[PDB]
Amino acid sequence: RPTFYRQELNKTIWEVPERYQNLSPVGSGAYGSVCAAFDTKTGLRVAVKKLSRPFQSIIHAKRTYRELRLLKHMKHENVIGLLDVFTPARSLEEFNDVYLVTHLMGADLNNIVKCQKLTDDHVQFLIYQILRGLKYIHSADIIHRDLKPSNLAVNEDCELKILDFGLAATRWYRAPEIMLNWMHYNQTVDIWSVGCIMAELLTGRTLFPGTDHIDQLKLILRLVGTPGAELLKKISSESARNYIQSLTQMPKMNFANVFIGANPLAVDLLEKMLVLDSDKRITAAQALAHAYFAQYHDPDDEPVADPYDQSFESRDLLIDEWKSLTYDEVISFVPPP
Ligand SMILES: O=S(=O)(Nc1cccc(Oc2ccc(F)cc2)c1)N1CCC(NCc2ccccc2O)CC1
Ligand SMILES: CCCCCCCCO[C@H]1O[C@@H](CO)C(O)C(O)C1O
Repeated sequence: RPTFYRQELNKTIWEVPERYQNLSPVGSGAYGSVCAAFDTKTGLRVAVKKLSRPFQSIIHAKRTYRELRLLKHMKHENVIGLLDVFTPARSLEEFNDVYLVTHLMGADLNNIVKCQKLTDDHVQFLIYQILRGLKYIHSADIIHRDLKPSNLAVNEDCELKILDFGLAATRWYRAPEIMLNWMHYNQTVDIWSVGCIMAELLTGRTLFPGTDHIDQLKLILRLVGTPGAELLKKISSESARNYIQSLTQMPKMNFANVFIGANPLAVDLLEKMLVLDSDKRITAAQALAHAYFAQYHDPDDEPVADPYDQSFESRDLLIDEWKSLTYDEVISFVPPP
């Protein structure tokens, strides 16, 4: 058992193995607190996340276990995986804090764009990697559902890793079916997000700048058009159908016009991602074969994930059960090569 050392950072107490040195806050929110640290074992900077109050409630307890399970399963170059997980506690009885460790890339997509004007080749590489990671997570039946530039870690070689998936402004990249609260959705909500991100990288501006969700929904419908007979056919709720038609009264926008000077292939791909009907949206695996990624696509190097056991998701357990399951996972953790 490594020796730990305590430290107070921005009001929050951090107790970590001496292995991690020079803690530096990067990170704060409802998801927990995040610090950058120097992993002296490998010589590389890492990201350390201290979960808020992991076992405060059943919902907290379950999401603590969830994130631990998720990270322990992901092993892909475009997806954050678990480098280490630890707790200062020596027993289940004293177990109250959980720390997760992963790669620190250095910047997020917003930062990259802030400093550099992306070339079309940059766009293919960045989106290609997002889609490649997405094919992987989606294959394990996991959905990000909050894909956005701040959830995209990029290193100085513009290589990318998807961050904080399977856990959930955010709205700009959110799929319309979510903003409309239509129930039971699919993996392509992430594809819609990728479309909003890609458009942004091409035009340099937010595609659907809605002050609120309604304003934004009107902007979405204005661009991808009123729902056809086919889509309206799958919406049961009469109130839902009427309301959506009521939001598509803005003058129609032409898709090609919005993305003028961009690569023709880029625009075609954008059209296949920003489809109102999620059943007709291109999937990540399909997207990877699109001609826009000709220079990067390789079917022998775009793997899917090992079977992921998430039967715990349809389980309603007590705090102490969720806590014990989490503790067992912390103990059984074996670091990667
Ligand atoms: O600016 S960051 O503090 N940088 C960062 C960079 C790398 C890893 C990381 O979090 C970790 C750290 C260690 C782990 F093992 C897992 C995640 C955070 N961070 C803050 C949180 C943000 N995601 C919020 C978020 C959380 C849950 C659900 C939807 C969401 O959008 C993503 C970016
Ligand atoms: C109606 C236009 C604004 C909202 C667009 C939502 C488009 C959803 O599209 C799809 O959603 C899935 C559930 O998420 C389905 O199960 C569908 O049948 C479907 O068509």
